[PDB]
Amino acid sequence: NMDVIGERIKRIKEEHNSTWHYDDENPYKTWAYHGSYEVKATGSASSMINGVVKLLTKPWDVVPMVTQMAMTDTTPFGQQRVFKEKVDTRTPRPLPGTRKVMEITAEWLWRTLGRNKRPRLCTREEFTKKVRTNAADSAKAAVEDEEFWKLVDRERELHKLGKCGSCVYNMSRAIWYMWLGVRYLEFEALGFLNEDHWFSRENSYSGVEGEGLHKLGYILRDISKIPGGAMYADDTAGWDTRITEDDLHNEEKIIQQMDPEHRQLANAIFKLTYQNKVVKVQRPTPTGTVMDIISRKDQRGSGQVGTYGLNTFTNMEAQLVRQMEGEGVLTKADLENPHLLEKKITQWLETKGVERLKRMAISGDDCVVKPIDDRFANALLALNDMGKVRKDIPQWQPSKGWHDWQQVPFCSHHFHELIMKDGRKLVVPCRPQDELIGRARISQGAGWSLRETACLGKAYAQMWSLMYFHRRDLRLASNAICSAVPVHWVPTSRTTWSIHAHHQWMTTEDMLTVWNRVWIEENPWMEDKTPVTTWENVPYLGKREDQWCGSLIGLTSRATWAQNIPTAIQQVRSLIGNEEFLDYM
Ligand SMILES: COc1cc(C)c(C(=O)NS(C)(=O)=O)cc1-c1ccc(C#CCO)s1
Ligand SMILES: [Zn+2]
Ligand SMILES: [Zn+2]
Repeated sequence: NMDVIGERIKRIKEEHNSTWHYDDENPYKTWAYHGSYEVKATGSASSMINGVVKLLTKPWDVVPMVTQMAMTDTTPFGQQRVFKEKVDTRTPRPLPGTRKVMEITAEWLWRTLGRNKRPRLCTREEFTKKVRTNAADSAKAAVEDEEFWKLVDRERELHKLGKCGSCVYNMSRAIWYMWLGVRYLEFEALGFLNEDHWFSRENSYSGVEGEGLHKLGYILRDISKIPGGAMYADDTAGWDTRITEDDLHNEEKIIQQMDPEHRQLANAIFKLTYQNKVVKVQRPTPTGTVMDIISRKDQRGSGQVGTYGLNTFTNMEAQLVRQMEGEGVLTKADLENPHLLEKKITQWLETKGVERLKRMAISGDDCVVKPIDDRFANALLALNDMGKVRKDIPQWQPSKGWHDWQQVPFCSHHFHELIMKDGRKLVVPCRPQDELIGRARISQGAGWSLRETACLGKAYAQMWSLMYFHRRDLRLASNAICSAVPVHWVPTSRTTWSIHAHHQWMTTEDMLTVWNRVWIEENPWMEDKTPVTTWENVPYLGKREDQWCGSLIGLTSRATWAQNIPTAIQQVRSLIGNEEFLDYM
C-alpha cells in the first residue's frame, strides 16, 4: 500500500519533523494510522445566529428543532465523534454472484450513459469561471496567482508518472494551494460528469441533475403514472462509508470511453485519490490538538468533485440489481454463484433496462423506485449484500412503500399538488417548517456586519417566496424580512449548497416576476402561460396540510407575532439606519 501513499506521508512527515510522532493511543480501527503532528484547533461547538431572521421569527425561539440546528460541533471533539459513530467501519465483501451482476450492470450502464456524450477534460478556465461565479474567498486569489497553476502542473506530471505528492483529503498558502490543486486535478479528470450533465434525466433516465427542486415533484408525479407497485424510497445508513472496493472498480469503467490523455489523468485520480487515499483529521489530546494522518482503500470522500455523479451511478446500478431480484431474475443461489449465467442479466438489461431506469428518480444516495410490482419490498438479498444496508430497520424486514407520490420522501423534501384560484395545478416542494426556519436563523461565519447578516436573511426570505410561498408562516416572515432589509441591498452568501438549488432568489428583481418566470413561463408542466399578477393569487397549502408540515397557524403566539410584526420590522429598520425600505405587509 505504501507505494501509492508513501510519497504524500513522506512530505507531511518532513514538513512537521519537529512534532511528528506515532501516537499509540490513536482511535483508528479500520483506517491505517501513519502518525500525528501538532496543529491549531479549528471549528466551533455552536453555529452563529442571524439576528435579523431571529428578531422576525420570535415564536420559533421556543422550538426544539430550531435550537438543535444552531448547534453542530465542528471542533476536533465534534470531528472525532462523527468519525467514530460513522466512518470507522468495514463493509463485508459482496458475494461472487453479487459482484458478477454488479459488474455486468455497471458495464451496461456506463455504455448507456455515454451513448450520446463523450468524456472530456475540464479546464483551468472552466475551474476559474466556477470559482469566480461562486465568490460573487482566497480561492479567487489562488486562481489569479500563476504560481498556483505551476504547482498544479508539477502535481499533474507526478500523476502522469502514476505518482501522487500532495492530493490529501481534509476531514500557509502552500497547503491551501495543494488542497485547491488536488481539487482542480480531480475536476480536470472527472468534472465532465457534472459539467456535461451526464446525470441529467434526458441522459441518464433515472437522474435529476440540473433539474432543480421546483421540478423534482413533477418528476415524482410523472413516475406515479407508470404502471407497477408502490413507490419505494429507502435511505441507506451512511452511503459514502458503504462504497466498496468493488463499487470503485465498477465506477472506474468510464475510463474505457476516454481519449488516451484523459484516461491517463482519470486513472491517476481513481488509483491514487479514490482507491487509495491520504486523510487529515484533527483530534484533541490532554497535551493539545493533533492532526492524524490516515489511509484506506474504500469508502467515498464526501467533499469531492466526483462524489455526486459516482454515487448517482452506483445507486442507479444497485437499484436496477434490486429490481432484477424483485422480478425473480436474480435468486439467492445466483448471488452465491461465481459461475452465474451472464446471459439472463444481459437479456434483462438489453430488453428492460431503460424502461426500469425510467421507473426511478436517483440523486446521489437518494432514490425513489416504482418497481413493476411489490415483490421489490422483500427483494433485500442483493441490496444488503452490495453493502447498501437500509437505515434504522432490521435487515430482513420488508421495505414500506407509498401508493401516493405526495407522501414520498426525496432529497429531504416531499411534494404537494396545489390547485390555484384560477384552476391551474402546481406541484410544490415542502419539508418540516422548523427545518426551514432553523436553517435561516444560522449565519455563515463570524465577524459579519449587520449589512451582510441582513442580506443573507433577505436571501432566505426570497428563497421562501420562490420555493416555500405555500407555507403561511414563511410567506409572512419573508414579507417581514424584505420589509426590514433595504430594497436595494443585494442578497449575499448562499442559502444552501444543494445541487438542486439554482438560486433564482439571489436578485433585487421583483419576487413576483421571478415567481412567474419559474412557476409559469419556464415550467414545462404549466401549459397555460397566463401570469399571476398578485401574491393573493399565489396559492397556499390547505391549512390542515400547512399545520401537518409544522405551521404555527391557529396558535395564539403566532397570532400575536402576526399582529405585532410591524413593530419588529421597525426595530430592524432603526438599527440598520436611514435607508430606502419598502412595505411588503
Ligand atoms: C433538494 O433541495 C435541497 C435539499 C437540501 C438537503 C437542502 C438543504 O437543507 N441545504 S443546506 C444543508 O441547508 O445547505 C436544500 C435544498 C434546496 C433548497 C432550495 C432549493 C431550490 C431551488 C430551485 O432552483 S434546493
Ligand atoms: Zn496528487
Ligand atoms: Zn408539506
